[PDB]
Amino acid sequence: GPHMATGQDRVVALVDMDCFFVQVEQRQNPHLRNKPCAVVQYKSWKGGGIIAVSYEARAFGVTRSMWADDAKKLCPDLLLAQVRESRGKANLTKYREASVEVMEIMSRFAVIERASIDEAYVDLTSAVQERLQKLQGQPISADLLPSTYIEGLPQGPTVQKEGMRKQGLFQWLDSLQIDNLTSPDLQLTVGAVIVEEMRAAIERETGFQCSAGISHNKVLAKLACGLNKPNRQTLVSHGSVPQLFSQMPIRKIRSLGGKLGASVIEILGIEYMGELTQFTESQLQSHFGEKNGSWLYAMCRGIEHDPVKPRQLPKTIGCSKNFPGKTALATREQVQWWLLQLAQELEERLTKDRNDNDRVATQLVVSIRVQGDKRLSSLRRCCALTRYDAHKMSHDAFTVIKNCNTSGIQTEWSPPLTMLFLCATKFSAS
DNA sequence: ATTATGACGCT
DNA sequence: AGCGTCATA
Ligand SMILES: [Mg+2]
Ligand SMILES: [Mn+2]
Ligand SMILES: [Mn+2]
Repeated sequence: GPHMATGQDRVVALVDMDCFFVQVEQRQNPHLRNKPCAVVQYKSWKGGGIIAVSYEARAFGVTRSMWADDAKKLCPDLLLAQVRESRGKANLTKYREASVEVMEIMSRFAVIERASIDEAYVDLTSAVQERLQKLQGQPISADLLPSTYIEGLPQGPTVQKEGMRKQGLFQWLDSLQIDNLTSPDLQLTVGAVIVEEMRAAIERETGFQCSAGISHNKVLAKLACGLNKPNRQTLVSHGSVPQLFSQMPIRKIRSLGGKLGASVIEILGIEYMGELTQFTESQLQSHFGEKNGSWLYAMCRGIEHDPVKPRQLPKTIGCSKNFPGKTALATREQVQWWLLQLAQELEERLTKDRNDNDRVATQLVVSIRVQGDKRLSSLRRCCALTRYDAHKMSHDAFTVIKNCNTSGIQTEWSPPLTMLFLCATKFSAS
């Protein structure tokens, strides 16, 4: 009864930019605004590979991973922006720098966890307590929540979408008990008020729109965020979880989109997150391991304890290039030239990082893929990173991979390399 | 011939 | 350490 922990102690948000690389290009080039458009890398093979798609273009069925030539078949007027190429490779610097713009604004409200190039988690628990105490037990007006959806509402005893949003929000606000500063639903609501302010700040100061989820933990916040994209935010309350999860495919929950999620489905013969509640913690641990089992047992009840880590900066800096089909590297001079290209971009990014962030990387990881290999990486080797010098880093990388060459001849490289990867890791303050 | 990343888990 | 999983533009 009184001891049943409910995963209501925190207020957590996830803020995720809408169509992020597309918005970065639309800010730069006004001709692309409010149009079906996509961001592409490379051009020569099938028009290039799409990595971001505006919502206008999604209406035509354009998706990520699509070749631009194929996307053009669905959407003949599709506009395209190309990722920068430097030193023979795609260069994502413009988007990394746009990410920093957003992360710095978010950091003004609370400590954030950078979760990708375009999203961060926010622990709003403390901020919510402070806003609650200056609120003086005064009700929260719908006007403070102009882009907020309350998941699961309206319900019970208008055919426009905004009309439905407000009806749900009205039901929610009508039910609230603003008299209780410890009420989780109230805390989430004030959390949502703060996230409206955060999202307004991001749009004002960068031009970029975003969506957000507000709940009691990271997994629910992430799930919530996607429910009403673009340019809206969604509150998923603890009470909303049973209905939400009753028809929620297991794969939709973060970390269950791959082999583990498939195994949950196959082994237990279920489809939806809610169905997990009928297994004991020990049953789930028996199939999926101690850690996953306990996590699943709590997660299907809406409960998760993973903290929002205080980390705003990436903890690795890497450079990678595929060499597909007939472009695979088959000579020593080829392999060395591309290690140099990668190492030169890595040095540029590392030196910037050292100046900006007062740290130095101490380990260099080198990874390659060989033709025929089923996997992402065929081989990974580390060595010391002692100087921010591209020629040394590329020479060192070659030394660690030198023996992968199976050719008797040393001038040729076999089997040909289909991927090179340089990653700087193990930072120390400097 | 999706590509370029980046975090974290396992042994 | 090196490998595997899962994730996002
Ligand atoms: Mg996406
Ligand atoms: Mn996004
Ligand atoms: Mn994202």
